[PDB]
This record gives sequence, structure tokens and C-alpha cells, in this order.
Amino acid sequence: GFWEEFESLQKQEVKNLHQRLEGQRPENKGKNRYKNILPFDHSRVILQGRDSNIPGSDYINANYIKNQLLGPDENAKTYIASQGCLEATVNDFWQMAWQENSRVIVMTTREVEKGRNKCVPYWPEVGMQRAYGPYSVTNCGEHDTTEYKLRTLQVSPLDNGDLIREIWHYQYLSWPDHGVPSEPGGVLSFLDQINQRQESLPHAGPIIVHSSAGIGRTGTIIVIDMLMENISTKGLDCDIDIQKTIQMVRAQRSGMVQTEAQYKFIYVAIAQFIETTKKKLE
Repeated sequence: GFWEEFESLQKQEVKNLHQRLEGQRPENKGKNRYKNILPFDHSRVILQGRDSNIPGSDYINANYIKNQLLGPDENAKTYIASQGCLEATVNDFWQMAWQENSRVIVMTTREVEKGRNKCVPYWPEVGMQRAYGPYSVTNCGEHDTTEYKLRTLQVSPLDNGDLIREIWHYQYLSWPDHGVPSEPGGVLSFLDQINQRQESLPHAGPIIVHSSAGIGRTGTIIVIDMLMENISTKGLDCDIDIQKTIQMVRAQRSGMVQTEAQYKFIYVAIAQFIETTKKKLE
């Protein structure tokens, strides 16, 4: 039944046409990994502090994503869905993180996979400090396992060292591009850490989630996280509509959730989360 449902979603996405003119500007061509994967103008992240007389200076391939299915009365985490950095966009990424007050970054790709570049590194090595445009980033600690890396970063503007912000960077290592993890437990545990971290930081800005293209692993993991939050806050019997949730996130960034197997993985992950949650009750 999953194939039929994903086909329907893909058919709808064909008609999901909205202006993407900023991403199409020639001066922004080196800021995109794929000419056809671009942020909608209406929901794109606009970089602040730039000179409006430098064409394209405000551009990054990323969109705000919120759970638009929730009512006014409902608390929920919000996100940015972003492309993975190219060398030319590392500084842009840090301007985005700074201006949005993001305290948690979720990277769902390795830097290079099977010889294909996916995302250049945009952090210093452990115990080191790097400048990225007007910002200093220091890697103050790193916990690596075979499944994920957690880096604790300290970020400050070069012109105000007294303003230091701790940012937690979570990198999942076992989710290949265009594919799915072998089992859902790793992603669920990873998200549990991420959710707890964000919940511990009142006033944190949106969680930045990225992959390589910023749509497949990014879209899938955002949808999983949104549905986990529904289950955690609303309860085990909350209405879960994965197709509707995907359509809603695709209204905000094109092509979110790239493959039928990723679509299925959302169901499998959420089913496991429900079972774990039910067993924790009794």
C-alpha cells in the first residue's frame, strides 16, 4: 500500500509549483547543489546583515518549516530545512544559524559518501577555533560513536567576544543518501537526544536540519520528529496522518521525503516509537 500512496504524493508534487526566482538567479548558481532543487521564495531563509546592492547576497538554499497542521493553541518545535554546505556557502550557513538563534543543528549525511561529495565540513576540529565570515566557532568537545557524532560548539561574533552561544551539533552517520537506515532505533534515539536538548533551551530558535540536497533525509527526519512530538505531547492515541504531514511540509520546501522507502521508514519509525512509549507507560 505504500507504493500507491507515495505515487499519489509524487503526482501532487508535480503541481506544487510556486515561485523560486531567488534560487534561479545566475549569481546564486554556485550556492545550489542542484538546479532543480530550490527554496520557494515565500518560505526561504533570507540572510540578514548583507548589502542589498550585492546581487544575491541574501540567499541560502533553505526554508523555514513549521507544523502548519497544529492550531494556534498548540506548542511545537520549528525547523529550518537546509541544503548541506558547499565551500562557497559555509559562511552563509553560519549567518543563518546566528541570526535565527538556532541552538541545535541536525546533520543527516556524511561529508562524502561512496566518493560523492555531500556536505563540506563547517566546524573546527576538536580543541580548535575557526572564523567563518564575521563569526568565530570553537569545537569545545566531541563524542563520536559509529552511529552519530555530537559536537559542542561555541559561537561568537568576531566583534563581540563577550557574546558566546553554545550550539549542539548532531551528525547521524548511518543514513545513506537516497536510502534509509537499516532499523529505526538509531534515528529514534538520536532524535530523543535532539528533542531533549531543544526542550532544555528555552528561547532557542528553530532546529536546523540538513542533509546534502536538503530534502530527502531532511524531510523524512523532520516528519518523524513532528509526529514524535505529537505522540509525546498529545498522547498515544493522537491522530497520525503521514501523507497529510508530508503534503504540509512539501508546501514549505519542494520534494521533502525523496523516496518510497523513506516514506515507509516514517511509518516504521513512528510505529516503533509508539510501542516504546506504550511500554514505558505499562
